[PDB]
This record gives sequence, structure tokens and C-alpha cells, in this order.
Amino acid sequence: MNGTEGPNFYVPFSNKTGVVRSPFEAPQYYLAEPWQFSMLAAYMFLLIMLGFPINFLTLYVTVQHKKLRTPLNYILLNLAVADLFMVFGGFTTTLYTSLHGYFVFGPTGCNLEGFFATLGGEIALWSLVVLAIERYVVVCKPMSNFRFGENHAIMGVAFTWVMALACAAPPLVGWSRYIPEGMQCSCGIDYYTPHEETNNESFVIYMFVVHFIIPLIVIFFCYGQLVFTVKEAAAQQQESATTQKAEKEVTRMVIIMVIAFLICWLPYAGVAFYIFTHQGSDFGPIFMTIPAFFAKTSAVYNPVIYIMMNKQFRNCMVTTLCCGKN
Amino acid sequence: MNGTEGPNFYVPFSNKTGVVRSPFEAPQYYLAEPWQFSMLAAYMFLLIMLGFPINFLTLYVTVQHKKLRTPLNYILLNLAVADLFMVFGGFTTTLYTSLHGYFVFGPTGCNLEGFFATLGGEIALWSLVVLAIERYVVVCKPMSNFRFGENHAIMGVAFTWVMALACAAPPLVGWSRYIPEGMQCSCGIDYYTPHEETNNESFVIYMFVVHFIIPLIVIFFCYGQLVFTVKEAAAQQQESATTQKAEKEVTRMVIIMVIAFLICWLPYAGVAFYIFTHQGSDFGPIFMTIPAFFAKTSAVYNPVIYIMMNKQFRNCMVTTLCCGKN
Ligand SMILES: *[C@@H]1O[C@H](CO)[C@@H](O[C@@H]2O[C@H](CO)[C@@H](O[C@@H]3O[C@H](CO)[C@@H](O)[C@H](O[C@H]4O[C@H](CO)[C@@H](O)[C@H](O)[C@@H]4O)[C@@H]3O)[C@H](O)[C@H]2NC(C)=O)[C@H](O)[C@H]1NC(C)=O
Ligand SMILES: *[C@@H]1O[C@H](CO)[C@@H](O[C@@H]2O[C@H](CO)[C@@H](O[C@@H]3O[C@H](CO)[C@@H](O)[C@H](O[C@H]4O[C@H](CO)[C@@H](O)[C@H](O)[C@@H]4O)[C@@H]3O)[C@H](O)[C@H]2NC(C)=O)[C@H](O)[C@H]1NC(C)=O
Ligand SMILES: *[C@@H]1O[C@H](CO)[C@@H](O[C@@H]2O[C@H](CO)[C@@H](O)[C@H](O)[C@H]2NC(C)=O)[C@H](O)[C@H]1NC(C)=O
Ligand SMILES: *[C@@H]1O[C@H](CO)[C@@H](O[C@@H]2O[C@H](CO)[C@@H](O)[C@H](O)[C@H]2NC(C)=O)[C@H](O)[C@H]1NC(C)=O
Ligand SMILES: *C/C=C(C)/C=C/C=C(C)/C=C/C1=C(C)CCCC1(C)C
Ligand SMILES: *C/C=C(C)/C=C/C=C(C)/C=C/C1=C(C)CCCC1(C)C
Ligand SMILES: CCCCCCCCO[C@@H]1O[C@H](CO)[C@@H](O)[C@H](O)[C@H]1O
Ligand SMILES: CCCCCCCCO[C@@H]1O[C@H](CO)[C@@H](O)[C@H](O)[C@H]1O
Ligand SMILES: CCCCCCCCO[C@@H]1O[C@H](CO)[C@@H](O)[C@H](O)[C@H]1O
Ligand SMILES: CCCCCCCCO[C@@H]1O[C@H](CO)[C@@H](O)[C@H](O)[C@H]1O
Ligand SMILES: *C(=O)CCCCCCCCCCCCCCC
Ligand SMILES: *C(=O)CCCCCCCCCCCCCCC
Repeated sequence: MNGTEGPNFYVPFSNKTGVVRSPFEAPQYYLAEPWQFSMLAAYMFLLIMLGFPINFLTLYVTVQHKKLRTPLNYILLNLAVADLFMVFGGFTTTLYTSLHGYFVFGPTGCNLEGFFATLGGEIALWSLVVLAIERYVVVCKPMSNFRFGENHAIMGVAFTWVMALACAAPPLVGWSRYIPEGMQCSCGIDYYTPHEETNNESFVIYMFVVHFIIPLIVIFFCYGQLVFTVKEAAAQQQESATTQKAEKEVTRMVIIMVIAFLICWLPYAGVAFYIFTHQGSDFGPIFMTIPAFFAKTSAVYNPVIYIMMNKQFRNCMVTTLCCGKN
Repeated sequence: MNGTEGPNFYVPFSNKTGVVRSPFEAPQYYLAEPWQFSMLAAYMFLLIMLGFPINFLTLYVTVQHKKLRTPLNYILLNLAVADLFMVFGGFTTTLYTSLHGYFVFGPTGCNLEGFFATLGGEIALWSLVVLAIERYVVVCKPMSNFRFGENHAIMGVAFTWVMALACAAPPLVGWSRYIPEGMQCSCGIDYYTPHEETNNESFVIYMFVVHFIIPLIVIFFCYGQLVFTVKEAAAQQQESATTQKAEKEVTRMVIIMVIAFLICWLPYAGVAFYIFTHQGSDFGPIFMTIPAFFAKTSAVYNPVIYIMMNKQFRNCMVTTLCCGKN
């Protein structure tokens, strides 16, 4: 007996000494010291201070620079909006609760925060997929007489919101549920508790397959091709130093992008899988926080990688920030 | 009666209800709510997470790039080291104490932390002065047949450490003192308490004049000249678009640098002056924290302005960070 069950939640601490309380009703200072709640507040604060400017800046600079407003950029705009859902839905809420030491908004708040945070990171996730598809389509030209334009970009964005809803909506209404995670200050998808009234086991399998394996496969295929096409075109122009350079740059980028996706979701998927495999397991509140640390902090590193390492976006940002020019 | 005096300290809260304790002995949760101590921890955490990389990166990239290692850069290296004194002396200590809710290292810790933090921000301050001198000397050439080289750079750096010691050493040994400030979690120079055994009034006057007015005057003169010289040289080459550009760039930079210096020290100087002028004053623990907020956060904005807006440093940083090249 390593936890304490409740109608709407699961505290990863044993109530044998009688001290465990509802994460909706009282401070959880028995599963982690107050300073650790503060450190949690500190990290949310960092994630807001960096996450907000980076992502808001992206939106804003696009409104101000025509050249950025191409169809192939729509998805990165989408990325930034997802990141903001995480910032205002997840990060700010967690900062507030962590300092109370429990999830003060009760179960319906737990649904709200869990939804918008989950919806955010999901849109972000599928955005990174759609992009890989779109890039591959544009570079490898797998369809004869096709030109990627506005309408497709819209489809890509919409597809992103549908795939996300297919994850974040079910728990609101019977298939899995939203319960406080880790240190009980923020709510996520119940992917660790055997709870059968809601059908957690089938949902976790659905998530693992449809929302992690499918995405991981599409990304590897799409970018595998992309790199192959680019490497092949350069072996056929070894006289252009430009072309050799672009090829190396495109390759380093893909490796960064792929590794970055793994860093972001492997822990959630990895932990989910272990807990599923090893039926009876005891993981603490801090351990169970690590998956969120990795995913959430991508609201910063994603736009650094996909937006700021881009030559164009960078220029406009500097212009917009320096009021005039240089 | 707005405070509570003690042999080694001054708590900005009235002990009429009997709740005030030594900032060396017990949590000060009567002068600010625990969450506010956490927010204090949060901000120190931010300042470490940004402050350390920015400033360490500066040092490290210099070790790796010959072109950076010029005499006119020695002072910026010095700036970065000052910033690190603030990071390890001030920021980390404050993070630790803020979470205890009082200055747990006692009075001798109060001396240590107060010294290294003060020494840091002081070296930083005089570094920004010496640079203005050096630049003006190099651009305005006020001395016939003079070339700024290594030996001078060394003098500049040393002068910086002497001016700083002239500020941070006296309080250790009788002229003013170090006492917990604001929320009582960090120690600074006693510039607000009338305490006469140590001679606070003469020290504050010394600080205000020698360490704020002198610096502010030298910076305005030096850079005033610099801009004048550059503006004058360009009115005489209006056919070079380069030259007109450099002139605008040099002017925007000086305005940024000068404003930045004001933002950094005006609050400490301004508050110090008011309290001196208005003899009997009551300022709270949070208000009295604002001067440190402005100064400390310069461990981030100084290197952003003086190091990262520089074209060279930027290039090498990107090279060093991208393992190889671009
Ligand atoms: C973790 O462990 C602790 C202990 O097992 C547990 O906390 C306990 O919860 C029970 C209720 O489930 C509390 O019982 C109450 O105690 C008060 C004493 O002030 C009683 O008056 C309450 O009313 C009862 O008796 C009345 C008789 O007239 C009835 O009218 C009324 O309906 C109730 O029967 C009630 O008995 C108990 O005090 C706490 N114990 C502690 C140590 O706090 C806790 O709920 C467990 N955690 C989780 C997350 O489930
Ligand atoms: C802010 O206000 C409060 C109240 O004014 C003040 O706290 C008080 O400090 C005094 C000591 O200066 C405490 O007095 C002690 O109380 C205990 C009770 O447990 C006594 O036993 C102590 O010993 C005395 O009596 C003994 C007789 O045998 C002597 O041997 C011994 O030497 C002492 O005379 C002592 O009296 C008092 O308890 C607190 N009060 C509270 C409410 O905490 C506080 O110091 C003020 N703050 C600042 C920063 O100065
Ligand atoms: C809760 O308590 C312990 C972990 O402290 C678990 O027991 C471990 O797992 C199996 C028993 O199924 C043993 O082989 C291990 O030796 C135990 N590990 C350790 C480190 O002692 C137990 O399974 C947990 N049960 C639940 C329901 O959470
Ligand atoms: C402490 O208490 C009050 C501030 O709350 C101070 O009184 C103010 O200053 C002068 C009196 O010298 C009055 O003209 C103002 O009206 C008061 N201000 C307010 C807002 O009430 C007092 O001087 C303070 N004294 C010390 C020693 O700290
Ligand atoms: C603040 C925390 C957030 C936004 C967490 C979001 C987490 C997910 C969308 C998790 C997804 C997955 C699982 C539930 C388990 C299997 C693998 C994933 C990554 C698809
Ligand atoms: C963490 C806080 C630090 C490092 C604060 C440092 C503050 C000073 C060196 C303050 C200097 C001044 C005064 C004490 C009053 C007059 C004006 C100044 C700015 C020279
Ligand atoms: C960024 C703004 C965050 C403000 C956080 C304020 C947290 C209030 O924190 C505390 O909650 C406890 C129980 O929940 C109570 O015992 C305390 O009285 C209350 O101060
Ligand atoms: C989605 C996964 C794609 C991984 C990126 C492809 C990695 C190819 O890596 C390349 O391998 C070549 C040898 O064949 C080397 O010559 C190159 O230096 C290296 O960049
Ligand atoms: C980054 C690491 C910071 C660790 C901060 C741990 C703070 C310990 O905080 C607390 O101090 C109080 C009195 O001072 C005690 O009442 C508590 O028992 C103790 O936990
Ligand atoms: C140390 C303080 C130096 C302040 C920088 C000098 C400000 C000069 O500012 C300049 O004034 C000119 C008009 O004479 C304008 O034509 C320029 O646009 C403007 O840059
Ligand atoms: C228009 O021309 C204005 C441009 C001036 C911008 C340069 C100032 C750099 C400031 C960086 C500050 C970072 C501080 C973060 C800590 C909270
Ligand atoms: C050598 O070539 C390696 C270069 C790869 C660097 C690109 C990755 C960007 C990471 C930014 C992460 C910021 C996260 C801050 C939140 C704590």
C-alpha cells in the first residue's frame, strides 16, 4: 500500500500515519517539504518569464513582417499558440497552487487546468508532426504536380486541433480522467492509476500508440526521407559549396529536432509504459513530476529551436525589438 | 516607532504586538507572507539561471577565441567576474535564506554575503566607468602620442578592484556596517539607519558623492565627448553611408548604456538620498527591497548590453555553443 485513493484523485503517499489529505482540500507538505513547493513555483516562474516573451514575440513579429506570413509558417504560429495555452492554462495556475501546497481550485478546476494544459502540449506535439509531413512533402515531392499552399496549411493546423481534442476531450467525459499529478499541484491525464470505471488501460494504450508511436514514426520517416533527398542532391552538386553547407545545416537541424522531440515526450511515454508493464509499482510525487518537467519546459526550447534558429524570424525579431533597425 | 532595533540589525516592522524576532534567529513571516518569500526565491532563481550562463559563457568563449582577447576587452571580462561574485555571493545565498524566511547564517554570514555581493556590484559599477574612460581616451584621443595597450587595461582592472574595496571593506571594520536589508534575507550596506557608533551619515555621503556622482559625471563627460567626436567626424564624411550608420549605432548604444546605468543605481542612490534628506521616515521591507532588485538584475542586463549586442562576442558564442560552426 503505497498511495491513498480518493473519489477524484490519487496521493502517492501512504496514509498509514493518518496525515494524508485531499489534494483539493489541504497542503501536501507530507509528500514534499515546503521549499520544494517553492522550487516548483520557481520553475513555473522561469517558464513564464521565458515562455511568454518567446512565444508572444513570435506571434507579434509575424503581425509586423510580411515575409514571415507564408503558408509553411502557419504551423509554427500554431506551435506558439499551443505554447501559450500551456503558459496560461498550466504554468500560471501551477505557480499559484504550488504556493498554496495543493490544488486549490477543486475538481472542476482540475478539469479545466488539465484540459487546457493537455490541449496545449498536444497541439504543440502534432504541430511538430504536421511540419515534418509538410517539409517532406515540399522537399521530397512525393506527389506529382503538387504545390503546397494556403489551403493545405489550414488543413494542417486544423488536423492539429482535431488530434489534440481526440486526446484532451475523452477524459472530460468518461474515457480516462483528470487528476492531480506528482506533487498534487497540477492536473494531468490519469495514465498510472488502474481505475477501471473510466477505462484507463485502454486510454493509455490509445495514447501510447496513436499519440506517441504514430507521431514518432511519421517524424522519422518524413525527416529520414528529407535528409536522404538533400544528401542525394548534394552528392550531385559537389561543386557548389553553398549546396554542401545547406546539406550539413539541414542534417544538424533534423538531428536537433528529432532528439528534442524525444527529450520532450519520451519520459511521459517511457514512464507510462513501465507502469503499464510493471503492474504494481510505487513511484513518489517528485519522480512523477519529472515527465511534466520535460514536456512543459519545451514551451521554451521548441520556439528556440523551430523559431529562433531560423534566419528570417531572428532578423525581424531584432528589428521589432530595436524599435527601428540595428 | 516604525521599526525594531537590535544590536546587529534593523527590522522594518513595529514590535508593539511582540511578534518581531531577530532576522538571524527566526522566520520573518510577519513582515511578508510566505509566498512572497517564495517569489523572492523565484527571482533569485531566475537571476541564477540566466546570470550564470550569460556571464560564464563570456569568460569561456574568451578562452576559446583569440580575437576577443584584446586589451579593450579586459574590463568586460572584469564585468563578468563581478557579475559572478554577485551570483554566488548574493543570489545563491539569498535563494537559500529566503526559503528559511530569515538570514540563517547569522551575523558573520551577514558580513560575508554582504561583502561579496557589495564587492561584486561595485566592481561591476566601476568597470562600467573605466570602460567609458578607455573608450573616450581611444576615440577622442585627448592625449598626444598615446596608444591604449595591455598595461593600461591592467591598471583599469586594478583601479576597479581598489574603488570597490574602498566601498565594501570599511563596513567590515567600523565605518558603516552590514545588516540584513528589506525582507531580512540578504545583507547590504547600512545606508538608512541613523546608527552613529559606526558613522553611517558620513559613509552614505561618501558613497553618494564618490561612488555615484563621480561615476555618473565621468560617464556623461566621457560618452558626451565620444558622441560629439563621432558626430563631428560624420558631418565631415556625409558621402560614406557606413560612417553615417556607425554614427547612429554608436549614439543609440550610448543612450542605452547611460539609461541602463541609471536604471541600475538610481534607485539605490535615490532612496539613500530621500532617507538622508527626510530624517524620520518609515519604509517597509518590500519597498526597501526594490533597490536590490534593480542592481542585482543587472548581472543579467549588463552582459546582454555590453557583451551580447557586440557583433564579435556574439559570433564566437554561437560557434562555441554549436560545437563547430553554424
Ligand atoms: C487519512 O487518514 C485519516 C485517518 O484515517 C483520515 O482522516 C480522518 O477522516 C475522518 C472522516 O473520514 C475524520 O473523522 C471525523 O472526525 C471528527 C472529529 O472532530 C468527527 O466528529 C467526524 O464526524 C463523525 O461522527 C459524527 C457522530 O455524531 C457523525 O455525525 C459524522 O457523520 C461522522 O461519523 C468524523 O468522524 C477523522 O477526524 C480524520 N482523522 C484525522 C487524523 O485527520 C483521512 O481522511 C485519510 N485521508 C484520505 C485522503 O482519505
Ligand atoms: C519583540 O517583542 C517581544 C516582547 O517584548 C520580545 O520577546 C521577548 O523577549 C524576552 C527576552 O528579552 C523574552 O523573555 C524571556 O521569557 C522566558 C519565558 O519562557 C523567560 O523564562 C526568560 O528568562 C528570564 O527570566 C529568568 C528568571 O529566572 C532569568 O534567569 C532570565 O535571565 C530572564 O530574565 C525571558 O524573560 C520573552 O518571552 C519574549 N516575548 C515573546 C512574546 O516572545 C522580542 O525580543 C522583541 N523583539 C526584538 C527583535 O527585540
Ligand atoms: C508498495 O511498496 C513496495 C515498494 O516500497 C512494493 O514492493 C516492491 O515490489 C515487489 C513486490 O511486488 C518486490 O519484489 C520489491 O522488493 C519491492 N521493492 C522494494 C524497493 O522494497 C509494492 O509492490 C508497492 N505496492 C503498491 C500497490 O504500490
Ligand atoms: C513612523 O510612523 C509614521 C508613518 O506611518 C510616521 O509619521 C509620518 O511622518 C510625519 C511625522 O513625522 C507626518 O507628517 C505624516 O503625516 C506621517 N505619515 C503618515 C502616512 O501617517 C513617523 O514619522 C514614523 N517614524 C519613524 C521614527 O519611523
Ligand atoms: C503540464 C503538463 C502537460 C501539458 C502534460 C501533457 C502530457 C501529455 C499530453 C501526455 C501524453 C502521453 C501519455 C499520457 C502517455 C503516453 C505517451 C504520451 C506522450 C502521448
Ligand atoms: C545584492 C545587493 C547588492 C550587491 C547591492 C549593492 C549596493 C550598493 C553598492 C549601493 C551603493 C550606493 C549606496 C549605498 C547609496 C548611494 C548610492 C550608491 C549607489 C553608490
Ligand atoms: C503570484 C501570487 C500567488 C499568491 C499565493 C498566496 C497563497 C496563500 O497561501 C496560504 O494558503 C494557506 C492554505 O491554503 C493558508 O493557511 C494561508 O493563510 C495562506 O496565506
Ligand atoms: C530522422 C532521423 C534522421 C537522422 C539524420 C541522418 C544522419 C546521417 O548523418 C550523416 O551520416 C553520414 C554517413 O553516411 C556522415 O558522412 C555525415 O557526417 C552525417 O551527418
Ligand atoms: C535550494 C535548496 C534550499 C533548501 C531550503 C530548506 C529550508 C529548510 O526550511 C525550514 O526551516 C525552518 C526554520 O528555519 C524549519 O522550521 C523547517 O523545519 C525547515 O524545513
Ligand atoms: C552621455 C549623454 C550623451 C547623449 C547622447 C547624445 C544625444 C544626441 O542625440 C542626437 O541629437 C541630434 C540633434 O542634434 C539628432 O539629429 C539625432 O537623431 C540624435 O541621435
Ligand atoms: C529600441 O530601439 C529599444 C532597444 C533596446 C533593447 C536593449 C536592452 C536589453 C535589455 C535586456 C534585459 C533582460 C533582463 C531580464 C531579467 C528580468
Ligand atoms: C552543438 O552543435 C550543439 C548545439 C545545439 C543547441 C540547440 C538547442 C537549444 C536549446 C535551448 C534550451 C533552453 C531551455 C531553458 C529552460 C531551462
